[PDB]
Amino acid sequence: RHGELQYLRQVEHILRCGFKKEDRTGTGTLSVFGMQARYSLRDEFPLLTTKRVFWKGVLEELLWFIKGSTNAKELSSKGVRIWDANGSRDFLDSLGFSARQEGDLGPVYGFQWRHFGAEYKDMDSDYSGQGVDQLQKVIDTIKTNPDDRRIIMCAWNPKDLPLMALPPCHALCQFYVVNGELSCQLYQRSGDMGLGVPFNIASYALLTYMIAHITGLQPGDFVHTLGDAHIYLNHIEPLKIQLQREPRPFPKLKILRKVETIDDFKVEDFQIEGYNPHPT
Amino acid sequence: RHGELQYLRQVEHILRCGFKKEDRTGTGTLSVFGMQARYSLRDEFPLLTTKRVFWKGVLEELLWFIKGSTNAKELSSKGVRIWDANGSRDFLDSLGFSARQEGDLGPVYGFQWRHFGAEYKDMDSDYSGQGVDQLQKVIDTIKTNPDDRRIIMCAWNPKDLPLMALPPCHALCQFYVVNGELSCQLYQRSGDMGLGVPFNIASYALLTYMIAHITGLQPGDFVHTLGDAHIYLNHIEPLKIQLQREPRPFPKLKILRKVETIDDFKVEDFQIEGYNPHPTIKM
Repeated sequence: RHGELQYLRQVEHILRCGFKKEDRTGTGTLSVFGMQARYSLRDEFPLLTTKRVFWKGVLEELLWFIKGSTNAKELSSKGVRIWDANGSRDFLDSLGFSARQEGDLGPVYGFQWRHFGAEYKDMDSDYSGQGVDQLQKVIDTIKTNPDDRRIIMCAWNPKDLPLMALPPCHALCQFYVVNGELSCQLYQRSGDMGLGVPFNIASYALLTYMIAHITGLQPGDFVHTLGDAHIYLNHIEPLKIQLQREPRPFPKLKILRKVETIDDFKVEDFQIEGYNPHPT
Repeated sequence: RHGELQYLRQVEHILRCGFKKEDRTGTGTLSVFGMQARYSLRDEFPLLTTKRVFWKGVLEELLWFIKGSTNAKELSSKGVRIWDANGSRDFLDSLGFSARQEGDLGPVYGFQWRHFGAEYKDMDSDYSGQGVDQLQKVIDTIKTNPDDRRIIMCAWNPKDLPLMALPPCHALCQFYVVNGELSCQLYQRSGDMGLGVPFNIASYALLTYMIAHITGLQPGDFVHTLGDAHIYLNHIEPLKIQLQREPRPFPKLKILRKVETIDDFKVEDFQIEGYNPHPTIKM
């Protein structure tokens, strides 16, 4: 009944039934293609508790997407370094982006979310009014037509892929309204169960909370859908131990004032209450 | 157990646990958000048996996507009329597409799959060399880096939605290879369980057979993921009938000759064998 048991059963499923498969560096995983979990957002927030999730990084990363930034340095300056390797001088050069300033990830999530289809130049360019503001369209559609079956934000942009330091793993999400509740489903093409998945779940549940707040709805569910769901071979033992841990009740997420537009959210507007994860 | 039980069980879930939810024309549905099923493609083909599916329409429609057509007349001439309404004069004007000639669906699947990011003009334009050929990119990637986790074809194109007669319900699909077997997952944003979904399952099952044929792999799984999975209220009794039908074993799909490119498949290349469905039900 605790929502985290779905994630733990997913990990066990992969350990038991996954097939060996290599990633881009020729390093091994056990993998299963196609999974789905449902995390309730109703009076709790699914920030996993069997291993600590880096919540500060979740929140700052999302605010960074929302501002449309593609500069890794702009997130790093918040003390969140998770995108710094992908914007490093040597990683960019290895992709043939030698003309790029360091930190310049190319047209990744924030850019596609706010400017889909605009012509990417660099991370300093001013993209005001260019391309499709998918995030605002999502919000305005939820307000005016909550039954709509087309409420989609898609970061996957086949035309821009060669410019990206990484194609998005979070390929698209869809929102859904019924009974005054806003739900969201993510299609995640590639999921590292041990490192990334718990952070991605918290990311999209946060987005859902933020959008429900500004559209006057209550959070419903977050539906997590994976493509390549995998575990690195040198995470199997730490995971088998985490798999013995009983999850603690999920924390609550509180938004500390009335906020009117998605662009107006700041770190201080949020507070996670009663988060008690198991130790390292 | 029989792969079709998954579909029946999704229908049952929706009838029991779905919420009433109105659609575009305010006609009612029972709806659940988020569902997933896995249909084995290993020496069987998931063409539903509890009611007969329009196999001919599956095949022609898919062939029509592959050639990149956006012209509902070009599919109608095969006697498959499922797009004709969406390309009717009346439908097109209702959407404010006055300038557009009849049959011209705008930049829908065919065009996105073969020319994504191209400037659309009309259904008669020559788009050769324009945009991203995602379909060929998928096939070439499968051939050269089967471990790749980015093997995606996306019909959802935010830029082109305003020109489309209908944004795609089949938003994106991903391919996956392990152990010499090709799998496919479809993200389907909206699924009419009674009328649309059995047809949708066979369509993407068939695309996966075809890519597998071209790339020298064997069919693995089709993983069907749904957004708004719904049943129209006037399909509730016909579906209650269907639910009391036992599924008969799934047929096999045969490809009758060596085909080399995805563009070279034709209707005569395919044969469905052992397809013994319960009668039709109208909906």
